[PDB]
Amino acid sequence: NLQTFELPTEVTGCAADISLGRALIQAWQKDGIFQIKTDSEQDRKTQEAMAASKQFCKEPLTFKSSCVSDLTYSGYVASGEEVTAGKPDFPEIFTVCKDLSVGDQRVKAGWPCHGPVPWPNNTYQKSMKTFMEELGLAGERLLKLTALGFELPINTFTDLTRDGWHHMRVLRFPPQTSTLSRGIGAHTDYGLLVIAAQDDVGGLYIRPPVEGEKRNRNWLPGESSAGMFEHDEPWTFVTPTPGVWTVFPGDILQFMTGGQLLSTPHKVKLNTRERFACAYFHEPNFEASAYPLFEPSANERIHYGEHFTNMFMRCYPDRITTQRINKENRLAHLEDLKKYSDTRATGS
Ligand SMILES: N=C(N)NOCC[C@H](N)C(=O)O
Ligand SMILES: O=C(O)CCC(=O)C(=O)O
Ligand SMILES: [Mn+2]
Repeated sequence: NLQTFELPTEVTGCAADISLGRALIQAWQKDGIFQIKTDSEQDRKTQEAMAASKQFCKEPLTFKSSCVSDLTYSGYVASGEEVTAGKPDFPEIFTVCKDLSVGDQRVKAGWPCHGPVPWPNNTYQKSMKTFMEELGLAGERLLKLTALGFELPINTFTDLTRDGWHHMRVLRFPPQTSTLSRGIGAHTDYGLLVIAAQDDVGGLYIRPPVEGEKRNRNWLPGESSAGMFEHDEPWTFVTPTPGVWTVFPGDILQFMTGGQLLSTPHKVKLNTRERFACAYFHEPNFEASAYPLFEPSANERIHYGEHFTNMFMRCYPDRITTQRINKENRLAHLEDLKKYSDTRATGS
């Protein structure tokens, strides 16, 4: 039985906010996840996004597959196209990253992963953008509360999320039709927070913290978390519950907290019916470097955009986006922009 919290609309640092942050941390440390109650507008926007997803997925495959870009990873992923731990995953997905036109300087400069969302239509665009703006408000509340719970300055995490690389995976899992029940293999997500919504069908499992269990640092190429613990208990079923979003930490929170919080491993099983879900990623700015909060002498850093780019290249080795990154050596640009960017997102 997960804990469910109502968040205040604004987080100011009062005693109630600090107390709530303590409780959020404790729930992550015990269960790996908690639920936040949605209000009528949060719920309406969730349901409108789910409905737009259902209508898009009914479109012909050739049309859905045309919603792709060789500049951004935004757009369609066919069932069986994504790889997790060397094995295909079976949802169809529409990924929404920051929507930047070719008029944006970062796109003109050829920054990896920067480009315009290949929206299927302008009603889908509006529904997803409205939903993601509401999700972002919740992400910022959660980050202020988490800072307060760790006795950190309230803006510790939000200072990294200005123009943050927030993105969302809009998912449809097919019903199980073969002997394979794997929807998505075990993995961890990459940023600060994951805020997710699901329909009534069910299929998400999460792994709580386990005393003494070593957790891979998925930001390191030699410690991918993909596939880890896939067939080992414990796995907690996330029971579909009306009127909530779930929240769990991503890789950046594990790193910054030195493992006081863990990036929650999770996986999806196919069910007897198709299943719609949306997973939202509240992320640092592409140019931000995460750092250990509790070890100021530690020199390790995570360049968030580098982590995102590495992850999406491993997910989609043959996608046109990945091919163009390799063909234009855009990973080298990524090293260049670390030192010669003009955006002012970081540095003097
Ligand atoms: N893309 C995200 N956030 N999740 O998808 C599943 C994990 C991904 N294929 C991986 O190998 O990490
Ligand atoms: O299907 C879900 O509920 C979550 C999916 C997920 O974790 C992801 O797409 O990364
Ligand atoms: Mn995930």
